[PDB]
Amino acid sequence: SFLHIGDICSLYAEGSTNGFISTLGLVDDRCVVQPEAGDLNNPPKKFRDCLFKLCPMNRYSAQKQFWKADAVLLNKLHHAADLEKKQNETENRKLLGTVIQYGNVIQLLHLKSNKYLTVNKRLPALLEKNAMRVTLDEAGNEGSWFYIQPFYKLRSIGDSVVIGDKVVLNPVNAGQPLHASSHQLVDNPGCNEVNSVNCNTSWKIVLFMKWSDNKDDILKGGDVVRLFHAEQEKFLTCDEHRKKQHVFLRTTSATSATSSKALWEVEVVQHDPCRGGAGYWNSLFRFKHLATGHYLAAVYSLVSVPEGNDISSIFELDPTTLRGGDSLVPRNSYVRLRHLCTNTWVHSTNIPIDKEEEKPVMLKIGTSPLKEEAFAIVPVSPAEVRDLDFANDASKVLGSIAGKLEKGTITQNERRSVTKLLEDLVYFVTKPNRERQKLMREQNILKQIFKLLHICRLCYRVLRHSQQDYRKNQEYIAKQFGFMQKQIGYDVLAEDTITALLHNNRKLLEKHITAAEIDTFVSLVRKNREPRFLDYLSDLCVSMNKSIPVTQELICKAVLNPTNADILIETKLVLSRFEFEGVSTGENALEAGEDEEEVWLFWRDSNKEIRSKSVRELAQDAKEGQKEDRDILSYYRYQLNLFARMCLDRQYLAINEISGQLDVDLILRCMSDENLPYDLRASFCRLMLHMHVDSKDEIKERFAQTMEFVEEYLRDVVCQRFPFSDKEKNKLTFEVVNLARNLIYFGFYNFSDLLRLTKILLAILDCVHVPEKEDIMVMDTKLKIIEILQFILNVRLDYRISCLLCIFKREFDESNSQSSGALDFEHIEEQAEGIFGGSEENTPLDLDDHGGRTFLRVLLHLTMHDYPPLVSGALQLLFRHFSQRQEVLQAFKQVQLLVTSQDVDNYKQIKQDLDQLRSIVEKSELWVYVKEILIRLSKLCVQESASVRKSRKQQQRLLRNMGAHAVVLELLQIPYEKAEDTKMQEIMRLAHEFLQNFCAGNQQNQALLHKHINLFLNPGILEAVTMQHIFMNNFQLCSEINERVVQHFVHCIETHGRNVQYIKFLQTIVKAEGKFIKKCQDMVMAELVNSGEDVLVFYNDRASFQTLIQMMRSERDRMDENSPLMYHIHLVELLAVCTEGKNVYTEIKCNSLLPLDDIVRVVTHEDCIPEVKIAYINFLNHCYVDTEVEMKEIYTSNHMWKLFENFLVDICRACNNTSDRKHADSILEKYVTEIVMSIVTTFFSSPSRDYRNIIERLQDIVSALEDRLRPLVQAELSVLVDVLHRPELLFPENTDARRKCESGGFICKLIKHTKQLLEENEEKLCIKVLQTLREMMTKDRGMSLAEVQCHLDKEGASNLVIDLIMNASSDRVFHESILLAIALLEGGNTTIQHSFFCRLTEDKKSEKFFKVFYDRMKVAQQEIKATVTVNTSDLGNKKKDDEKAKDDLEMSAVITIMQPILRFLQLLCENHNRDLQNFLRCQNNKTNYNLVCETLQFLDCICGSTTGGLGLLGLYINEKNVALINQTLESLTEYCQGPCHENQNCIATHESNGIDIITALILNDINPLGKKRMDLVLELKNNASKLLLAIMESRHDSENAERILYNMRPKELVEVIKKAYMQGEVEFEDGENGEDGAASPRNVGHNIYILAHQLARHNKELQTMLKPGGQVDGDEALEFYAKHTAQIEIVRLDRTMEQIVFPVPSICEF
Repeated sequence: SFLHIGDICSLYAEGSTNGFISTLGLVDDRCVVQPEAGDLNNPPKKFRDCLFKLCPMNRYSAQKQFWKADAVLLNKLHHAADLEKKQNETENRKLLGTVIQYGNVIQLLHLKSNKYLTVNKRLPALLEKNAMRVTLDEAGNEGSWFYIQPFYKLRSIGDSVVIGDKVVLNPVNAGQPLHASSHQLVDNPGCNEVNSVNCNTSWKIVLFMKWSDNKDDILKGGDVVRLFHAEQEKFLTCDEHRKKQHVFLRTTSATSATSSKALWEVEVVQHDPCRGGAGYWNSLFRFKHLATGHYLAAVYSLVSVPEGNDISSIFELDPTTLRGGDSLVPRNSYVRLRHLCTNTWVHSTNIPIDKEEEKPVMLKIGTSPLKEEAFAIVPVSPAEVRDLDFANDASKVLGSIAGKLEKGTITQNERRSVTKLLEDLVYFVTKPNRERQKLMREQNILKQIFKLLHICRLCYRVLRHSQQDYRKNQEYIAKQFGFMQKQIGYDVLAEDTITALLHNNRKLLEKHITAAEIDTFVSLVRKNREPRFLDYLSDLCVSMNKSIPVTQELICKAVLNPTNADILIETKLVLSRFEFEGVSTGENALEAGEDEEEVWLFWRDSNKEIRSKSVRELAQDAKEGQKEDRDILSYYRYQLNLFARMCLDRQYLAINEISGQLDVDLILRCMSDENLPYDLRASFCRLMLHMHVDSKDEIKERFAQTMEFVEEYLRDVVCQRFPFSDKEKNKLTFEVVNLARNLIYFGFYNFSDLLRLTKILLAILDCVHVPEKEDIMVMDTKLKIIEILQFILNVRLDYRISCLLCIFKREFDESNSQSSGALDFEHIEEQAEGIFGGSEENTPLDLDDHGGRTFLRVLLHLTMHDYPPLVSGALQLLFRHFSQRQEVLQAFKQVQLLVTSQDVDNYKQIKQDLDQLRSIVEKSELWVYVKEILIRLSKLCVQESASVRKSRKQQQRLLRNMGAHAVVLELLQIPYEKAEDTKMQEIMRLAHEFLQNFCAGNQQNQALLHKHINLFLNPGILEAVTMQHIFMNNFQLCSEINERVVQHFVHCIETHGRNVQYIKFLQTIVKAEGKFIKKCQDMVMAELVNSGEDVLVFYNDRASFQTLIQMMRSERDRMDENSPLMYHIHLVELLAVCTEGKNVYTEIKCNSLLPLDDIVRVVTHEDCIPEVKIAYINFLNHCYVDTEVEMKEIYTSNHMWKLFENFLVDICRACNNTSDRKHADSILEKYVTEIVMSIVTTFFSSPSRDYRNIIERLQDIVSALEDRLRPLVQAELSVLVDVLHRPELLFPENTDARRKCESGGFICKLIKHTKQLLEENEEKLCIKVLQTLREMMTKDRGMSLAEVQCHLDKEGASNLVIDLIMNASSDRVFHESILLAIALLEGGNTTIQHSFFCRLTEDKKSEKFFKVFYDRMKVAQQEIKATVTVNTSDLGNKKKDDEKAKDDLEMSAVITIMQPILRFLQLLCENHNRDLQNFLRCQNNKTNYNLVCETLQFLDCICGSTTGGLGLLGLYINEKNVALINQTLESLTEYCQGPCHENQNCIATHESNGIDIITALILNDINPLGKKRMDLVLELKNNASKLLLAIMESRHDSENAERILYNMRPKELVEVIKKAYMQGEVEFEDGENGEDGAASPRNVGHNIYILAHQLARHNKELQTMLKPGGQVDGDEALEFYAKHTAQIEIVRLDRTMEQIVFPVPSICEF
């Protein structure tokens, strides 16, 4: 039965063993067949095990000589094999869609298990009395080729026998026909086994899919996919609920890793149960829960279904999109499904399949009759498939085996296969591949192992392999731990667990063992004589918490010290034991090693813990110092002297000035050490170095010893070979180098000499010069770079340069004063007392309580003061306090810290504890809603809470606010404190500062708010304040204005209903709640009062206002009255923002009365504070109410008292009498009168020592402004010295025997693209930016496009593009600067730049996803950032006439701030303009989300409101808008400059607005005349000239209308051409030959051009057109002074691209 090769077939024995193939599981590997499973008419269930591809054998002898069996010999053997494959694979490729002849024997390989069927002649087959065994080998063998002879007399060998045939395809090698046998097995009973013999039975190929049909890209018959409710971001997911089937979408990671259940098996309808066929459109399809077996069926909801033979199950998927082509669907495609038996498009169902359990993820879902949606097929890795199944059958073997071994001795072949697994498994671990770690504990392996109740360590190795980042699995071995000792008896295998642990697993490990360690160390020191098991334990010593158990151990080791051998003399026979070991001897010299090894780790296991160690550490004896032995002893002895706590003596503008001076070198090393993880990059910064060129006493005695061993390491650096000798010398050095670094640093000193010591360090770090196995080797060099460019750094960064600063004292203006925050040294003496305060502990009873008392006060007394620079050394004082706080005294010392006057800079540093601080809020929240951790955890909480937007952002509360709100709430929802001390509201409420209102930047709050236990309700009552906490807090979580949930949210739970309880009984609750009862309760009337305010927009929406219609305002009358209101008059400006949200959106929902009067008696009955706040709430009131007019007129009989109240709130006095407290007076009148020109617009659409401090301050501002300004430029030229770059390594570093002097750039380039892998690029990235803008400047600040393209030649445009996307996190606040620099050099040479894109488009996929981002940077700048400065501007200064200008002081600094985000978007415009050229470029490739529309909508967003003559005015008349908009008209204009039909059509359309706005501005092009108007004329026109022309340079009909209809055109264009041509022609005092501007005349001329061009087609344009088209009237003969003095004509076109378009006008108009 014939079938092109690579077809897909099954095949089935008939006769006496009528059956077909069957699989052996993945652990067990043996052929068989359950005749009891199915028919040919009735196919078996488990089908995929029995189908496979039409296999041509493949040539492969090379695996086989190679497999029979310097490397070399076998390397060539194995490479032959690999190749052997290749030709097997290219050859075999040739054998595809190839009808194999019968007797064209064809290999056979096992698609599901993926294994070549194998024929084993020499090994006997067991079950047959004397046959040969048949079994699968993936790699295969030669037996594989099964002779394709045929079975029945009709067919024959050499012929492609037909479609479904018996055949006799026997192996010429097994030599037997393929034997089928009645016999059957005992372990997995279904089956009768399989092997070749001269037997008698008969199979017919039962085809599956076809040859051809094996195209991959289309989801094919039985192909994998994942069933995302994409809208629910939720692969549906049907957990077998309650030991039954639940069918349920899972808690929504669009292509991320889901657990196994996410996927499902695929089937397509075929006339035979068994062939299947090619995915297609008219084909329906049906699917099964492979994990379950049962197929989930729609009792009309998606459910489950044990057997897929019923038809209700099936579903028809209309493609989402219409196919141009053949109907075959494609893989991972997406489409809407109507369950076809149900003939009904299933709808996601909002209810849950578990629901009783709090916050549950299994969810109802089912068939929906209604038509209106689709979800993406997510095709899946067949490989991924194969692995999980191995893990299954593995599991199955493993648990089966467990049952045997626990149960009894299993048999020994069992052992073989099960080891062969065990092996095969450890083998499965074989280096980054996190998925594999998942599958196993996920696939009944992990358990099955532990189950199976050293030879044990094969599992154990399999085990600590995955060990990494895996917290939950670690506790099961508490008990098991003792076993290491008994298994340490067996082998050292169990140690690596304890250490892979130790490293990654720190902390939680520390808890359980306790003095249990004492018995595996007594056991082990008694049983490990070389004590190596013991030793892996000592290396485990990590963390401060270790030192303790460590030391008690020392006591028992004092019992253990005996050793029956000698270490002594003290000097003589140690140095002798060292010459004797110095003989490489065996036996004896052998043993010595242990001790030295033993000695080194544990002794350094000592952290910043000396004393017991500085007491253990006697004789700083160091001579035969050996491997840092000596060094850790001058290091623990250095712990005995001078925790060099910080540095940082001073601050103020000084610091920066110098850092400028350091120039790049500072970078070269900071990038050498701080990046250049890669040796290579650190190293060229070392090229920068070789260029550069130009207890004090008693510690100091140890230090002499030191200074030698360094100069010495330099005469060993005279040895260039740091071959191996540098493993030794380099290690030793290394400890000597952090410790010499650390040696200088604890022991530096303030004169020429630890510095002159640096002068030696020059020749050190220079004398310090300076693949395959070489990376492992390079590790040493690599630590030597963190430590050599740390040593280089720590001395280089802050140590370099402290005297020049104050040396230059001499003096200024007044009289010479060479140096030939007040008493900062009493506060840093009290603060070195802070260090000494570091040192102590709680047992010094004498010292512990008494003396230090509370220095907090100086802290408290100097909090307002500019920070001392050693606050990082003040943060020192903090960190210890992480341990505990039983003693109450905590707080008082602990509070000084809360006293701070610089939160942001610190809070960044304070985030340090974020993990530990989140424990301070989880323990602190375990005891809140000793006291200093809940209160200090809240005082922490607010400092960060009152911070930058990036800071709220840094709450980043996936790790873990759902745990700090959900664990905070797990205890603090039931727990609340009555007024007036209470604090759940605080560590929770500081957090929701989402820019201090409104309802934005709180996206993270639906999911943490989403899994929760609600707050109390109904009868009885609960405790104060945290219900209050509760309500304002609910606002901030569900107040995002962008999603429809907020309505269901401000409703879900509390709903409309809340109102009726805020009528009464909360006063009862608050009176029992506190002494100031009224407080929790006027708080509760605010909380009742504010469901409007937060996402007031997102409250109403599609439909929340209609729901409460007729109830809530009628009810709002009920709480209409109050007083004493200070707090509840905050509930009256919160009942007044509350009260401001009532009538805004009620366009169409009113049938009630008297609401305006209530507020009106309220605002008057007011007493207490100055109206300014209640006259801005009452005034804001009168503007919102006066604006609506005719609706307000329907609402009541009259509002006459509201014009006198509006005129008395608007009229007032100096406060309303004489307060005299404001001074930006033209701002206020000003905005108020174009918000009253705005309001005017709204009404028709109606329906001895301090002198040291100060003269120092002054010489610092004068020398400051002088020095800093002048100096930066020459540094920019010397920066430009690196810009020789390629020529610089050739000068001097002239690089002989071909060394690579030129072209240094391209390499450094890739290097830094990798360096930003560090989350902090910091100034480093920015420092790069500066020089690029100065590389435009080799052509400028002094060819530049061979430099622009030179980079682009030597790694260019590509690296920087690929790099611009990290600007999200790193670089948001330089992404602006970054952008500018990139555009400059490139601009003017898009030749270069095409290459850029030319390289870019390639990564088609890797390019395509990325396109959306900038658009949401604009877009994301776009809609918000219009709102921000634009409308406050719109109220434009001062809309009152002209002949104390008081123009608001300092408006410009501010506007510069608001358009910082805007300005990002803006330079963005200029560059978009500069790079563009070819159309493909302009085309915005088939990206994910590439809508030029966003340009039209940000363009359209400050525009926004401006239908007529343009009267944002203010915002129009506002300046930053203009640069932005013109370059958006030149970017936008280079985009339409290509006049793509679909671009011009697209633009006016998708903005649907931007366009029209463009039209209306020029028809009142500015009302404010002047220099600002003049520019408004040139841009308003030349940008409009160019752009309008570009969009209109085409012929269709559809693209012209959307724009012409915008203008009263003939009259707007002809009265604007007579008012602009007239306003413009009349003066004629302009500058001549203005290459530069011609404004009103090449612009107005551009209107004559526009009018001109519209005359291709239509009739309304002939209508505008006959007034140029004729006449003798003056304005049509001025309009004739154009047609003759405008060109009024168009040029001859050969037609570009493909002989296409016709014409457009070219200026030539004398």
